[PDB]
Amino acid sequence: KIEEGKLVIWINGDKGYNGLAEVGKKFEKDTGIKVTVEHPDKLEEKFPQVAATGDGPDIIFWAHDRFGGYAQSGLLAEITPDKAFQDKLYPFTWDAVRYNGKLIAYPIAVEALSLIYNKDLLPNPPKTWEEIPALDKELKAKGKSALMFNLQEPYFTWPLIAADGGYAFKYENGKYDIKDVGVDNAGAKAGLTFLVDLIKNKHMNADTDYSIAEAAFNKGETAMTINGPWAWSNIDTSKVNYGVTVLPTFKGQPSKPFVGVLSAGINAASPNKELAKEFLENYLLTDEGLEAVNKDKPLGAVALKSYEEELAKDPRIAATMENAQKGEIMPNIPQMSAFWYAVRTAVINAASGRQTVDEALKDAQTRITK
Ligand SMILES: OC[C@H]1O[C@H](O[C@H]2[C@H](O)[C@@H](O)[C@@H](O[C@H]3[C@H](O)[C@@H](O)[C@@H](O)O[C@@H]3CO)O[C@@H]2CO)[C@H](O)[C@@H](O)[C@@H]1O
Repeated sequence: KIEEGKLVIWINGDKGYNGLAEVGKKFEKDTGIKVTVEHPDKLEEKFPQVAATGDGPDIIFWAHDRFGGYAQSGLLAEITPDKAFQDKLYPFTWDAVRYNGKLIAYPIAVEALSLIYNKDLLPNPPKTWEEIPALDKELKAKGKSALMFNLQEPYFTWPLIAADGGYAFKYENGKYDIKDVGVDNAGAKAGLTFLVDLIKNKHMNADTDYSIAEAAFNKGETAMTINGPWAWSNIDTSKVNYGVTVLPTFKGQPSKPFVGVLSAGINAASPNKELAKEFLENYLLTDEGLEAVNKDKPLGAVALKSYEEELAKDPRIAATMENAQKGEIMPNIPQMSAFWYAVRTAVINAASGRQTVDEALKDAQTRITK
């Protein structure tokens, strides 16, 4: 029971929803159908709930990791573009949105986390995680901190856990093995232990969330933060003189971020599939439609080769790609939501001291593997 003749879009509150709304605004100025863009809370958990009932949005935007679960549950329409359109996008990006060899979403942008630093407070960013505790001791003396980032969402902590060997699911033939999980190996335990230690040594606080880390850096009280492209618009308005670069190394290895592909899916239950398709392929996925969204909140490296060509010149995009290169594309299997929930509890229990690192990762491994 969705109302034909309109488009309702769901996008996360951290993305350029006002720019998206302008893209729909000239969709309608030229097609008569109104597009309404919403950013509900926890949309990613709500979608499967109402979509199930034959409700929800026409189009849902999220990183590709949640899409194999939606596809398995029968909530998404298979998209079928065409080889000329497919050719306009980087091939690895359509691979991120293939579920059982079928395409189930349009790729939009490639996101990777980077190290953001205040050049006025730290002209040369550190190359290693290991020098962060000494750096904090000097800034603290001057009333500032070396680094603050969201500790509440496992997405932010995974690059460090993965650096020395942690992994989610082993990719074995061209299949992910759901029984071979790397959350409790020596690599994962070494990274999580370094994090807990920064905490126990008062270099970071266990409660820092997205808001606190973002205000701390935007106000100049912390020299560095770890975030994605979407955060740049707020740093620009704060006028901090910042740099975006490669994440620090841990035990000599590159921090390895999970790479996300912002994707747009069509609810299986919509009577507007062709309008949806119109909208995504001919309006949004254009240099003009992507530019409009990007002005609002930067998208990262886009999937459309044409526009990415324009963006690649920006050192912030170059740093984005370099960290994506060092990282791994997330799986899109249904089990990714179980993985994230288990790791989220493990990290909060370890950081808060409610469990040791070993008991926290062992419980997570257990939980993910049944
Ligand atoms: O931790 C519980 C949380 O896990 C799952 O969320 C993950 C997202 O699915 C995954 O894409 C990633 O999300 C980041 C987005 O990709 C990024 O664009 C930006 O919005 O930040 C997000 C992190 O806040 O990582 C999270 C895990 O942290 C699951 O889908 C959620 O329902 C669940 O609440």
